[PDB]
Amino acid sequence: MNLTVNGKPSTVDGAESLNVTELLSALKVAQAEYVTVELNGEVLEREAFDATTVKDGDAVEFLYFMGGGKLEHHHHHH
Repeated sequence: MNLTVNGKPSTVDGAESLNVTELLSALKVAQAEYVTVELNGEVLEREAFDATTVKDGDAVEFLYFMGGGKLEHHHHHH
């Protein structure tokens, strides 16, 4: 189904109806409880991801905000 992601006229091969939650998993966000995204401009609330089902011919805007300038620890152990 066709989805304009952040101005990108792209399409996810097939995909039989996906809600905003499934769009978050499709694009794969790590902070599922802190993710901030909108669709066609309208921003989703912490609990609006599930109920809002998305379909062909829509626009999901996925923000990559925040990050960090120092995360060096590395899970190395012998």
